[PDB]
Amino acid sequence: DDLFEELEEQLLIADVGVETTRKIITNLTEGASRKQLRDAEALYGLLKEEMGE
Repeated sequence: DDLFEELEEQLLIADVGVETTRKIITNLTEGASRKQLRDAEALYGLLKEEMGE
């Protein structure tokens, strides 16, 4: 079946493309959050120091 074969190759292509997109965007989203956490922790440390006076 040339038709079933072509379908399957197309669906393989989509699957790779979609999983790649998910993986990259997930990593980048996590990356972003970890930067936010780091910045917040730096600001907290600085504020706490400052308040010690």
